[PDB]
Amino acid sequence: MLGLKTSIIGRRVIYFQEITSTNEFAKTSYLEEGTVIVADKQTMGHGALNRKWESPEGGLWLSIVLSPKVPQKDLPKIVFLGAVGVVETLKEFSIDGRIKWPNDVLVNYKKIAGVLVEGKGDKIVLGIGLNVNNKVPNGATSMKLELGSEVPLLSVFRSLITNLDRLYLNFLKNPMDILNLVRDNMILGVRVKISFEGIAEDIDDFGRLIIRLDSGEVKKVIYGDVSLRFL
Amino acid sequence: MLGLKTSIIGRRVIYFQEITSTNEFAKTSYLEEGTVIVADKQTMGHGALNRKWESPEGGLWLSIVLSPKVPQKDLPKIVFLGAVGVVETLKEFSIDGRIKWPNDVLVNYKKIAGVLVEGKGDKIVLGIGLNVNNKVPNGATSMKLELGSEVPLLSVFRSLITNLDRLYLNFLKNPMDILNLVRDNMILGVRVKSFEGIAEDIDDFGRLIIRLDSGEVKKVI
Ligand SMILES: Nc1ncnc2c1ncn2[C@@H]1O[C@H](COP(=O)(O)OC(=O)CCCC[C@@H]2SC[C@@H]3NC(=O)N[C@@H]32)[C@@H](O)[C@H]1O
Ligand SMILES: Nc1ncnc2c1ncn2[C@@H]1O[C@H](COP(=O)(O)OC(=O)CCCC[C@@H]2SC[C@@H]3NC(=O)N[C@@H]32)[C@@H](O)[C@H]1O
Repeated sequence: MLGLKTSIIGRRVIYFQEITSTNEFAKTSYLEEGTVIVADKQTMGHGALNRKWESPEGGLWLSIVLSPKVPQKDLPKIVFLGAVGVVETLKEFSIDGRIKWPNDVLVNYKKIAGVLVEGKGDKIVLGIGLNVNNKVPNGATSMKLELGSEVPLLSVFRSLITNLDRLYLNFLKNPMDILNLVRDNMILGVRVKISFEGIAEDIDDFGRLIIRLDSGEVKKVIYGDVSLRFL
Repeated sequence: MLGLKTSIIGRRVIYFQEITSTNEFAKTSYLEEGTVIVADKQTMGHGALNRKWESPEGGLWLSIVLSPKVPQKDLPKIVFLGAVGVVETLKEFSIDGRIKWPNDVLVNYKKIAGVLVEGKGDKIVLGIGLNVNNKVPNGATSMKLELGSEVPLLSVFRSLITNLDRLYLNFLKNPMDILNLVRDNMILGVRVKSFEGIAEDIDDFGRLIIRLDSGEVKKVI
């Protein structure tokens, strides 16, 4: 009844009034590629390292099952598909979303969304939590708060799925393209703390964050239990 | 993200851009009570016996998984829950649908929806096909044809699921209530057709009561 016209992402959608975690359900269940798991609320939503992810009603909490047929070396870029997809959707709603490497989306430095990719071989789960009309925790914001008015959750879902499908299809053919989209939508040229501090200069051809320390030393950061903080 | 507020029916919804048949998927897949299987189009949709159900894009094609804690004798009434749910939804959109025993809903005698119930173990699958904005076979009708404008498909889904959840919850407690709702919304007092006779009513088992010209009374199951 939804009438989705996407090629892969959104071929099937499993909606829940409530769930423990869409990422957990997606990882555990036998699901086909492109299936989207979405819930009004999560009782056990999480970020990396089992960090609690607040998932009240009003937000967009979903996961997508992917089976990317690309080199093992390109798989780490899936998180960027989620981040860029969220940014594009925010821009469609006239919200200035910017990427905080490697998985966060901010609006005026406040966290509006987070991306979490979990993979176990031939199966990758792309999880996205985006605050829309829900109340948010410390250091966060939502689409409603930035626009000053409520936004139809289904409209945001449709927009995001359409963007992700396009991004994913192109990723399968040209896995390097997503890096340019990340660069054009990420927060750069400012001081950050990885510990060590320096200027976040850019991301390289592997998606590593390039940081220039005061001494001039250049470090390349691989994401994998490494968050950054803005100064 | 759908924000459904129903108690059982619609707790979970599995949507497909395309599927063979929502009833077939519901029957062969393990699904919790209340799960709704819905698809934009069905390639092998079916009615009863071996009939095909035309399921092009634009219509509402869905199945609901039930596991009703009621006596065996009440199971034949599940089809009525679907038919009445459709009638109630149509009324919300200002369309007057009438039930043609035992599973059809007609508008000015043109078929707008059909219901198909199938049992698999202790799981009951309630299938409903309702023409909304899709092309329909000759003689049939759709919400779009009756209203003269494109009808928001999701709005029809929300309405129907809300009505079905209410009808089902009441059925679990008062399984006889659905019978009066059917009677007040079914086509009776007319001749029907193997034998012919007047469709007088439905009895307490949901059987169609027919009065033949000879005066004989037959009960159709
Ligand atoms: N609703 C919210 N909005 C903004 N920040 C939040 C938030 N809830 C928690 N946080 C903060 O964000 C941190 C988590 O950051 P991380 O970088 O590790 O992790 C993330 O940013 C990833 C979050 C992924 C969420 C989605 S919801 C759909 C799917 N199902 C799941 O169970 N997860 C995914 C927490 O430690 C909090 O400080
Ligand atoms: N779209 C349509 N609208 C009106 N009449 C139709 C139609 N498609 C076919 N018909 C006619 O209706 C007859 C079928 O009537 P019956 O009384 O046997 O059967 C029915 O009326 C039941 C139809 C149940 C359909 C739903 S769709 C969701 C679920 N998944 C399935 O595969 N099935 C269920 C056919 O033989 C046709 O003549």
